[PDB]
Amino acid sequence: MILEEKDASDWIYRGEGGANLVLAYAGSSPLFVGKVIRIQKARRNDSVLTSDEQHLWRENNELISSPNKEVLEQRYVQNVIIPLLGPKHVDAGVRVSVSKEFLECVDKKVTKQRPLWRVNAANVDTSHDSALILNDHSLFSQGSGGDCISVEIKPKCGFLPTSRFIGKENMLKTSVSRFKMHQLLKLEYIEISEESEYDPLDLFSGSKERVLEAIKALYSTPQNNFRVFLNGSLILGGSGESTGRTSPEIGYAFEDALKGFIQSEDGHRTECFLQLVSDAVYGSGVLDRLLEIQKLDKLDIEGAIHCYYDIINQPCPICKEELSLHALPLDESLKIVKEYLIAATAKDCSIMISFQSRNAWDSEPSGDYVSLKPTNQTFDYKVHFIDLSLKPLKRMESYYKLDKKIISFYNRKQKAE
Ligand SMILES: O=P(O)(O)O[C@H]1[C@H](OP(=O)(O)O)[C@@H](OP(=O)(O)O)[C@H](OP(=O)(O)O)[C@@H](OP(=O)(O)O)[C@H]1OP(=O)(O)O
Ligand SMILES: [Zn+2]
Repeated sequence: MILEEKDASDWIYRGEGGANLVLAYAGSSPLFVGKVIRIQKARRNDSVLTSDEQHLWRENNELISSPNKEVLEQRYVQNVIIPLLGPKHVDAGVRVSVSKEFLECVDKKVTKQRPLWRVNAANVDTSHDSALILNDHSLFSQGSGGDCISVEIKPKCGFLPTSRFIGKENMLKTSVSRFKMHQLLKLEYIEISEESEYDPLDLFSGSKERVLEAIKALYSTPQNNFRVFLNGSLILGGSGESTGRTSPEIGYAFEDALKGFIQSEDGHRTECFLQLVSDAVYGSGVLDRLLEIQKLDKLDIEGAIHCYYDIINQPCPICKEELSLHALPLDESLKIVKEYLIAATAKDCSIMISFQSRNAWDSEPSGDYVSLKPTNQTFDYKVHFIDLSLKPLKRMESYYKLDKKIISFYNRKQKAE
């Protein structure tokens, strides 16, 4: 039930977000085999919910009355996200008690494998008594059936806004994806080495070859959006951070890593693998449902921000000295902001697609599979949504400032024709 210090050596680094560090199990305890632990970080940037947050998530009491942030995250996924996405592809993760010594031991144990800039920003919140055990989807099913290749995509937002509330100078937000605009700021802030080739509009397009174009793009410039695992081990993409362009060195390493799984002449494993991922993505149409959650951002931050200030009962700084939104009932305003924060979740979650050579000996042969015509292989696949985090209400402020920043910088750069 409780993870003590000694257990620390059994977990190895897997990756990290901005708010969570993730370790994969390595020991042999039946409880944790094929599981990962998601540990919340203590940001120096920043009870379980603010006074305003209880007001918003009011319709969902199991949420507002949570003991810790771990159960809060659990109940959010379970009570808000599942009903929207389906329980087939989402698991909320079992909670577990952890000791302060365990956490402190883990933090120091992994410090060396972490990106420096990540360490600068946060460590594990050693005040928490809890943590989350999820399944290790770099392993196919629970408990085996031969090697497993899995891909983790962070697709980000795949639609263009359409809001009335987009200002006059900012109307370029209508044409260009937020992702592409944001790339110019990251590159400006020395957050990435070169602009990524990826355009989420291709991935979400519902078009077969635009999906392939996206997967190819992802492979070329993975940054923080593309990872590939072999039996849990990272074989492509950055570890808890963005990575540089796929060089011929990296490309080759990955090309080697795929031996046997994709059954093709040496050198052609990579392009066939990409085809496979593209086919599963498109076939499953699992993106369509996600994009729907995303499109719950009906009004865009420039619209929704006005509602936020009505929620937190403060004079809206964004209107100086719109009738439309500020005349809405409190009820309607809460809906808008809630759904914005849900969309937010959806825009930052990641997909895991686990592959495995079709096992003819299954008790119930899977519904979902991809036939690889050229290599004569059939692969079974599963899709799962991960990193489904509740976004904190106060963030509404920083969302607006950030967006304003992106769109001004993009306009600024364009004005140099
Ligand atoms: O720290 P990074 O890996 O560069 O990614 C951050 C981070 O996403 P993670 O959840 O993956 O860390 C932010 O979330 P927090 O961890 O700070 O909660 C998220 O912001 P929101 O999820 O609040 O939108 C932001 O995404 P965005 O840039 O869309 O705000 C995103 O940055 P990138 O995904 O652009 O790298
Ligand atoms: Zn306003």
